[PDB]
Order: sequence, then C-alpha cells, then structure tokens
Amino acid sequence: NIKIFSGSSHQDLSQKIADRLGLELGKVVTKKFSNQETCVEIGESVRGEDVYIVQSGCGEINDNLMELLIMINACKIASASRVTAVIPCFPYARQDKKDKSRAPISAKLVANMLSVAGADHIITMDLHASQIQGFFDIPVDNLYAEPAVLKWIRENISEWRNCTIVSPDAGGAKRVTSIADRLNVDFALIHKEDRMVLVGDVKDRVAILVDDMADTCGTICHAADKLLSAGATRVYAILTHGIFSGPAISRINNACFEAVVVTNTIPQEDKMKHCSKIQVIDISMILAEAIRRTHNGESVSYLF
Amino acid sequence: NIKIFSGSSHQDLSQKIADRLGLELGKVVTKKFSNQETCVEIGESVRGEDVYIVQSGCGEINDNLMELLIMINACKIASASRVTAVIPCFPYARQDKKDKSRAPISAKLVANMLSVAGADHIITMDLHASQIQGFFDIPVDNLYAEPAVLKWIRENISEWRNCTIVSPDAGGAKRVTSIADRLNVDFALIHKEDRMVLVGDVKDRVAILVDDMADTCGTICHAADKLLSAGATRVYAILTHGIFSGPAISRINNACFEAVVVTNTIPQEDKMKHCSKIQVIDISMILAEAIRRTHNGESVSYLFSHVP
Repeated sequence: NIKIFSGSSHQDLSQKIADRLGLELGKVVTKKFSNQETCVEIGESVRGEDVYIVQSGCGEINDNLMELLIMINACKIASASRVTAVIPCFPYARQDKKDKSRAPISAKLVANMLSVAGADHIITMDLHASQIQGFFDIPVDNLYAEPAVLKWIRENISEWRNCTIVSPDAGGAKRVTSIADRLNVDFALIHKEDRMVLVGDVKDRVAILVDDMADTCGTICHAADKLLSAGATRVYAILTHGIFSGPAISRINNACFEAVVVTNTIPQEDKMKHCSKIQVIDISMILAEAIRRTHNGESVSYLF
Repeated sequence: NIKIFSGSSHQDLSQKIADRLGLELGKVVTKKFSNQETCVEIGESVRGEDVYIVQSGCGEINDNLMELLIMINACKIASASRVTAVIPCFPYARQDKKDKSRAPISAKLVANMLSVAGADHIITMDLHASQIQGFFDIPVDNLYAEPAVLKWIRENISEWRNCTIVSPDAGGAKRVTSIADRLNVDFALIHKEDRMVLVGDVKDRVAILVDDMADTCGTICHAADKLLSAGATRVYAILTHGIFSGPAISRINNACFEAVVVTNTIPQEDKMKHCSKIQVIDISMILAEAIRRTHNGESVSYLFSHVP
C-alpha cells in the first residue's frame, strides 16, 4: 500500500528511509536526454497506492525540482490513491518574500507547482520560514531537527551548560533563543552592518553558531572569526541543511570551527572526505516515522 | 504599454525582436546562486504594462524553464497588466502523450506550470503537436515557420517544382503533405521499424526532408542515406527547431546533406562555426510582428501563411 520512490541519483537517504520501513524503493527509470530534458518512467503500477517521493540530491536544484514534479504527475495520472512529496530541504525556501524589491516569491511559485503537479501532502524539515506552510492549501508536515540538535550538543560539548547559542544574523534570532531557552543558556546575535557587530556575551564560553542552512558559508565563517575575537573559548557551527557550495568547504577548514554539524537532508559523504570537522546527524528515522505515521493516521506532531 | 524582457544572457533573438519593435530590452538582474537556485530581479516597474518575456536558449532546459516561470511570477505580482510568455521552442513538447506507458505528459505539466506562474498568453512556433494548444485554457498563438520555409525552398532550390518533400517518420506526414500540396509537388515518408523503409517516389528528384525539430540528428542522417539509395539527386533537411545536441554536429558534418536549414528559435551561431552545412532562417520578424499584433489587437493569423 505504501510505495516509496527516490529522486534522480541521490538515493542514500531514500534507501535509508525504505530500509526503516521494511520496503524496497519502487522501480523507476530517471535520466536526462542528450538535450537536457528530464526523462522519467515509473517502472511499476501505483494504482490505489499511497505514494511517497523523496526528493533527490543531484545538486542541480532545477533539475531535481523538475524530476520531482514530473514523478508526482506521473503517479497522479497513473491513479495513485495519494501522492506525498518528501522534501527534506525545500527548494527556493529563501525566496519567500519580496524584501522591498521587485522580486519573485519563488517559494510560493514552487508550492503552486507542486500543487498543480498533483501533490496531496508535503513532508519537509526545518522550513527556512514557517510561513511557507501557508504557501500551500494542502497539509504540510514541517519536521524539526531541534530535538536532534539539542541531543547532539549535550552529548558532545562538555561545557554546554554554560555555552552561548549564537545567531549568524538578525533574522535568526527566533531560532537561537528557542535553543538557548531549551538548554537554559545564553544567546547572542551577529549583524553585518561591511563590519560585523555582536550583541550578547560570549567571553570565555563555548560558542555554538546555529543556522537553518549554510551555502557559501561566507557569513558563518566570518561570524566564527568575530566570535573568537570576542573571546569565545571555542566555536561550533550547527546547520540543519548543509548546502556547502562554492568556497564553502575550504572556508570551513580555513576556519576555527571545532566542528561543523549538519543533518543528512543533503548528501554529505563527498564533502566529509574533503572536510574533517563535518559531523552528520542522521534524520532518516524521523522521515521514515513521519511517513509511517502519515500512512497510518498516527500522530506526527510527536516527533516535533 | 509594451515591455520586452529576455531570459538568461542568450539575448540574441530577444534583442533582434526588441530592435524590430523599436524597444530596449527591460532591465533584469538574472543570476544563478551558489546552490544552483535561480535569482531574478525586475529592474524597473512593470505596473500596468503589457509584458512579454522571451525564453532563453541557454541549453539547460530546466534552468531556462524555471527562470522563465520565476520572471512570469515577478511580473504578475508586480502588477503587470498582462504577461505573455514568448517561447520560440516549447520545452518538453515531445512529451505530449503516454505512448502506452506509465509516462508523464510532461508538456501538460509545463503548461500547468506556466499557467499557475501566471501567464495570460503564450506565443510559440511550430508546436511538436498542435494539440498542445489544448493543454492550456489561456490563449496560445502557435506560429508557423512554413511560410518562411516555402520562401527559402523557392529561392534556394532550383528544382523545387520537381522535388519531393519527405517526412523522416510516421508522425511527420501531415506536416510534409501540407508543404507538398502548397508547392504542388510529391511527398514521401520514411518509417523506422532496426531499419528504415520508404514509401513514395524520390528517384532522380531533389528530396527535402522536413521535420519540426532535430536533436541528435541520427534520424535525418539515416534518412538522407536512404533517400540517396532510393535515387534522390540530392537531399536537403529543413527543420524549424535546431536543438543539435550530443553528436549532432559531428553527424551532420559526415552526412550526405547538401544543407541543413533551421530557424533561429534556438541559438545557432556557435553551432555554425563547427558546421558549415547549417543555414539559418531568421524568425525574429515573425515573432516581433506577433507581439506587435497581440499588443494592438490586430490579426496574428495573417502570419500563418505570409512572411512579414
């Protein structure tokens, strides 16, 4: 009844999920014709089935989005009973408002496309902005890595009871005060005027930079420099989505991070060979459990 | 009231169209981010304007499509009066049916995406299947290269009154009979079974292979061989959309074509440097006219049989 399919070549997360559910990944032929068009071909009947498509990680965000939309549509017109998009890192999430510019709200565009493609349900993790659930009219389950992150901090940072959770920017305030409050410790915040300004106390204490995602890491690496300058004993960086593109990886080694922790919402195995301070939190069990619970009418909010 | 924007940095067609309309291309900040995400920023107000966005021919179809969708979205939420997508070569057009398989109808998906992004109108040329117009509820103007192709044939092939128009496959039948009937000449059809068969006489005549598009060119190259074997004097290939990916340019250089004729719905300039057989028909005037007619409420259908 449950059928799980994986996006293009990135399959490791998808395989882990299927394993936990006692399933094999559904048969599908996903490629790219010589002329760049995405080719998809569902290799088995999905009629009457509860279908979950786990987004890919072939890096190329537009190819991965189109492959997902095409797979959703194929399953819908092949009479699946329901189609859920499992998208650990939601594409174009940062493009979720105009920001005083004549800009697209591409996150809303992405939501409309998923909907017209035929998605009945979305499962995702740590939306850049919670309001993004409002971009849909279908149910969205937005899972949190927070519980996983707290666990990791307690278990890996000896001085954690007196650390400071630090936001790399002004916009990250809510996220870090949330974490600092759960741990009952201090928080502080960095803002780029450029020069960086720090508000809050970090002197002589472990500093943990926490962010929903890191891309070029230019901001997170500068922040690390600032924190050292302000006398933080040691600096960590905790990111739920480790995009790590461009100079990211070399900026990290080249930085003072005692470690950089991310989830496997994005494949990491390649960059871990090029960066020793990277540790990953496996979130396949959360995702698998969201799917089973989604399938069984069981509570998903428990995992929050 | 009229504002024309180009996708990407492959603005040659876009600039040719703007030029013909007496306009500059609208200002857009259009970059791909670190993590592959497309960035777009409309650099001027489009409020109350009749906006036309011309699809870029970069090559990476998924990037070009998303860029277009994002530009449509930006203009719509910036209160343009109307947004028309000008898509010279329609993406995923060859994915317009199931073909007895558990396949997506990706062309219908593309139409839905264009529609939800907010397109009010589509202008395109030579849809792979005319039924694709039915994939929308908004109006689509599907322009034809045929008038420009007929003119090219009459002005470049001495023996056109005695030639045969040839379809490279079963699905191109109507397209070639249409041309053959207008020229008042014969037609022929190739069908691939791992072998080609030809129905229709081409012996001791010039043969013109006509198709909507050529991609890797395996088919037209094999078709030309076949036609020469059947006694054609020589072989031309005329396509509206020259995708020419993979080994196409190599295949063409080795093929027994006298010439391969395409339109500029897809950029050809770089391809031509490596392939002297390619000749290009400029369709910018046809597109510019469809846009001008559309803005003015004048007849676009005039263009279906007449070269502006």
